[PDB]
Amino acid sequence: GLMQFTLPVRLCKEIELFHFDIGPFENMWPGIFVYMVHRSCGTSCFELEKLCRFIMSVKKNYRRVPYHNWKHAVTVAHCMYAILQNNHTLFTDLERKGLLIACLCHDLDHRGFSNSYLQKFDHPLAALYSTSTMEQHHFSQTVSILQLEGHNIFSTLSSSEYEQVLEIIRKAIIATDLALYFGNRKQLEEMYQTGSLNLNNQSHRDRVIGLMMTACDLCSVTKLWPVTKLTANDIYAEFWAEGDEMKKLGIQPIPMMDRDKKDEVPQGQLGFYNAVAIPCYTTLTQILPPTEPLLKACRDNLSQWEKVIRGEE
Ligand SMILES: O=C1CCN(c2cccc(F)n2)CC1
Ligand SMILES: [Mg+2]
Ligand SMILES: [Zn+2]
Repeated sequence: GLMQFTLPVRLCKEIELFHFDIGPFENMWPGIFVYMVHRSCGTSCFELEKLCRFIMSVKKNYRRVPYHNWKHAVTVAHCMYAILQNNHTLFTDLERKGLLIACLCHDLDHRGFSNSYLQKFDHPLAALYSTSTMEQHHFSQTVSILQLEGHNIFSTLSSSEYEQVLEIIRKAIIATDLALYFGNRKQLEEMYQTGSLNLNNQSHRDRVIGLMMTACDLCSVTKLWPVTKLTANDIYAEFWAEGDEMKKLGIQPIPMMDRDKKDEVPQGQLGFYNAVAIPCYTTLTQILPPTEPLLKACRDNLSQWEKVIRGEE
């Protein structure tokens, strides 16, 4: 019980900042995650032996894809850590427990392909799960790992608390389906403005947790520019592979996924920042004022992409 994780001084300090990059040393990522659980939840939230076995089984079930990989999982969990630590009193003990685990698990067994590609391929997962195809799969994989012998990190929870945390995790992972983000944020925008937003209303909390999940999932756009720019390469490496596989099915891919149209990427990023990222962090900042640094960092990166177009880099 008296065993803390301690990070080197630079990491101890920078891990608290929204724009923290977890670095290229894969062997430090489990420790970084446990550190965040301990400060965010408590040294008592999970049996360390069970947590460590859970983390390593989750790691093993992420694939060697350019972007939707183990580093993404830990990166998304860290953004959630930063949101939770800057909003100390707004979240229940169960929520803090559930949401870091949800973020670590949210892309389990990702193959580097969109729901659209699974559907056009006629992948079996598309038959099993007609909407949020990969996200239902990710939740399924999370449940499977929790049910491995010695992997049930929620064992000390009562039966009702166990049902509540699995429900928090299921909704959180489904919410990472970007197709669902647009309507979720629209409803949150309406509720904030008409003043009807009520954090004691479970359906309202669900919506707010959904937006937090989108914010954490997209957090590549809230890093310092050199991290954002280098991460963009990894995201486009997957999209360009999917575009190649679309062409193999005899379907012209959307320009975003066509490696023949690399020139259009800067303009595609503006659309994304304007249509998705900025609105996401804006609505999040309205509901949770201390998440403003995410919106400010996102705005800084929008300005960097505008400079790429203007040939200034
Ligand atoms: O339109 C799109 C632009 C590229 N996309 C993302 C998604 C997260 C982060 C980031 F830099 N880009 C997804 C689709
Ligand atoms: Mg996903
Ligand atoms: Zn993700």
